[PDB]
Amino acid sequence: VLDGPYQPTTFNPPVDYWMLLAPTAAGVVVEGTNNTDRWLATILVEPNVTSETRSYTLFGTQEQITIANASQTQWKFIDVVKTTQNGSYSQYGPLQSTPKLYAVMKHNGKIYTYNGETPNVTTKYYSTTNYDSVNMTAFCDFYIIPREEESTCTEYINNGL
Ligand SMILES: CO[C@]1(C(=O)O)C[C@H](O)[C@@H](NC(=O)CO)[C@H]([C@H](O)[C@H](O)CO)O1
Repeated sequence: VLDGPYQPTTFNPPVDYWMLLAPTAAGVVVEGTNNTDRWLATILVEPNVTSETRSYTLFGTQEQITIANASQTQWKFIDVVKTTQNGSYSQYGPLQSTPKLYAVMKHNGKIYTYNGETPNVTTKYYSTTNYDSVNMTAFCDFYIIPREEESTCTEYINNGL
């Protein structure tokens, strides 16, 4: 019944569907923009990292970002966001994860991602103009899950495939 895995690509996902991402290596997991007031890129950070500046390619250009992960044993998924073309990148609420899975959804004028610490995750959102036409670039294999089945996606985030 599980819909995937799909290979890395750029496409325009339907609204009200979770794109469940299964990265294997540290680094950029997925990116999305409306080209006007919202840019979002999720970075997967290794367990146990003291504050350091790193370089990432985001939307095809090199960017310097200060990263940390206080967890000894858990991964850290960080959404790096800007709200204008030339604006600086900011970080908001992470997901600390054992299973190494993440998800993103276009819903109700916003982009939603998962949040908190496995195995007790929640969701968070970012208001996004023209939310429905946002193209997403996946840099790893992914699956597609309807919002109606959100509880299944939440189980995967919490517990793995
Ligand atoms: C304007 O308010 C909001 C938004 O509706 O967007 C509320 C939302 O909870 C918040 N999300 C979080 O803090 C997620 O951790 C979001 C966020 O600060 C900005 O979108 C960042 O650019 O701002």
